[PDB]
Amino acid sequence: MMVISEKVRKALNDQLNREIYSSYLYLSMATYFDAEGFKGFAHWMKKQAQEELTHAMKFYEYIYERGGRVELEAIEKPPSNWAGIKDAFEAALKHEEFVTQSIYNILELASEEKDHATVSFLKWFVDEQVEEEDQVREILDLLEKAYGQMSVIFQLDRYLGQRE
Amino acid sequence: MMVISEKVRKALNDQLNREIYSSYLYLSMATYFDAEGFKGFAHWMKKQAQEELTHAMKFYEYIYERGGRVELEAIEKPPSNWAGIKDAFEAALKHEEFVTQSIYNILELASEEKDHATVSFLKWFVDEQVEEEDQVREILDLLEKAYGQMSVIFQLDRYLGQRE
Amino acid sequence: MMVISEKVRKALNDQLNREIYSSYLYLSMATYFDAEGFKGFAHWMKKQAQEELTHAMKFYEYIYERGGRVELEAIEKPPSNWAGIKDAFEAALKHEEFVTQSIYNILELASEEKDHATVSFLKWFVDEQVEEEDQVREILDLLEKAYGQMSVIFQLDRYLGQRE
Amino acid sequence: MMVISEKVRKALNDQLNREIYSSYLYLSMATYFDAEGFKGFAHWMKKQAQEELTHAMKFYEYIYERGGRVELEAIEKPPSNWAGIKDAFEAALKHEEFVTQSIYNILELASEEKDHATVSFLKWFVDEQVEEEDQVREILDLLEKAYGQMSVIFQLDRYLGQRE
Ligand SMILES: [Fe+3]
Ligand SMILES: [Fe+3]
Ligand SMILES: [Fe+3]
Ligand SMILES: [Fe+3]
Ligand SMILES: [Fe+3]
Ligand SMILES: [Fe+3]
Ligand SMILES: [Fe+3]
Ligand SMILES: [Fe+3]
Ligand SMILES: [Mg+2]
Repeated sequence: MMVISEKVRKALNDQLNREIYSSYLYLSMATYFDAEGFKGFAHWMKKQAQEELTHAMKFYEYIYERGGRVELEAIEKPPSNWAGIKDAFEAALKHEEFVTQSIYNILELASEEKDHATVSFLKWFVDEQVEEEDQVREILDLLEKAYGQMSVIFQLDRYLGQRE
Repeated sequence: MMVISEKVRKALNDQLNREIYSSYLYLSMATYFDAEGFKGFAHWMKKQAQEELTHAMKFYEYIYERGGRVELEAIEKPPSNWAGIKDAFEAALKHEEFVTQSIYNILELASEEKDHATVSFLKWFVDEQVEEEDQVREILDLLEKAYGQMSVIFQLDRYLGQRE
Repeated sequence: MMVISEKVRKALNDQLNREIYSSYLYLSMATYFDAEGFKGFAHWMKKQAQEELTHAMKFYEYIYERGGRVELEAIEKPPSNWAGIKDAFEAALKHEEFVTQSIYNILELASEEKDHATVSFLKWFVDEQVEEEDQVREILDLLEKAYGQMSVIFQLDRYLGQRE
Repeated sequence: MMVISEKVRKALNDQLNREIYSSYLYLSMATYFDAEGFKGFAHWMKKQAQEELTHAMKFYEYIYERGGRVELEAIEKPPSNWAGIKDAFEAALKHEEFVTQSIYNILELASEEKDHATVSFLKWFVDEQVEEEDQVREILDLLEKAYGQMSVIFQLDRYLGQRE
């Protein structure tokens, strides 16, 4: 029997679908980088793509642990194109910043319902969102010091290309 | 873009400098124990002065992860002298309980601001302060039993001198 | 029983507090570099901050080995910002030149007191200073030849970030 | 052909005979401790007797490396008894302070003769003396805190008997 409220379980099932769209958007950003020929920026986006699926599946399993069930919704067609590589990472950071407020809302909800289990579970994601945002800001700060200079963008592309 | 409010960024930069003073105070307690010939008690204070610096850096790294920047403030001269070994450790405990409260104030503040990243971050330090206080209470407890019997005080000195 | 003069003890104690300020100042230059996005330069300053505490602790242990004791004085608030990478290191070297002069003065003093134990002890620091200055001009030299591109000031940052 | 002065050679030769007396004196303090039943203190003095012969042999080899030769003079009968453990070590340190002054005098002499080879050679002994004195005050310090019980003066004897 479901020991999570339907309201809270909807909030988790939504953020779940939100993390899948997160992976999808990133995969799409890989299509952008691959098209412009930065195979290393593309490699990074694909790796973030599958990291988001591991986020999705943490919500998947917690929902069933508390006796819920997941309904996968439709996935919106994500953007296909950005200005510079700086613009895509700005869209990345904005999306990440939107994802962390999505999670704060689920947190604040469960806090009102005194569902301490969901309140606790959700803290891994509060910490990982600090890392995910910071990952992106560091990249943007280096982009803006490349200042177009492409010997440096090569050094970035080759580098991000080495993420495991 | 700083994603922490300046009010909480100031509280953490304060708590950083406060962790540095802890390090400084403890090394001063080591100057005392060394002047009094207890080189193993002094080893403990030099080891714990080191621990405090790692605490300071945990705030350092966190402030920059949230778009902040650290400004180091002046460090008040700590005391040079205590009554005896019991008095010095009692000063240490009363100082760690003050640190614990000081951390509580930043958590109660971040909570009011719905800044859940900082509330989660400070979990590590509340758990850590539990052990810091207990480390010191444990030691005080065996000095009372010692009641001067420098066969026990000696063997304690010789054993707290193998802290890693 | 103390076998250094009180003039020489004080000079060693002042030097210990100067080495500790140095540690603080270097950590302060890391708070600059981290704010400006050069995690490698920040890594180098942080590693330099640790080194200066091992210099402080070498004046520590020597004072006690001569029957003396260490008083820890207050740490002045250090500068928190500089005009550029070059400018921060120019401040770094101007400081290092000031410590080597400071050490010189307390060498010439122990000489006059025909305290040969302390003259011999300070040889190590006369040697370490020669390196610590030269290490910093090598960096100013590669920075006067870097004159602008992030392509060199990156490969430099990245490599200075490998200081063990 | 001899390249030290005869004033400096004699001073080194007198010092060699003083290091040898030291070896004898320390062996004599072991004959006290062994009579009084403290085989560990006796072990420490015996190991110290060997060490002083390695100091004697360092003035030996240096004299021949400068074209000189060593005359062995007569060894004065040393004291054979003391008022207590504390008192014997107080005599030990009073002696060590006398050798470090003796060495100082022949350093200040080689300086005046601008014999820099011998000034540099004596650095090692200025360093070793700082340790040999400090090692003995550490023992007087643990003996002023031992003030009576064989329970501490045993665990001390036993451990000093582990000197390699
Ligand atoms: Fe995610
Ligand atoms: Fe993410
Ligand atoms: Fe702490
Ligand atoms: Fe602490
Ligand atoms: Fe230094
Ligand atoms: Fe330095
Ligand atoms: Fe000797
Ligand atoms: Fe000796
Ligand atoms: Mg601890």
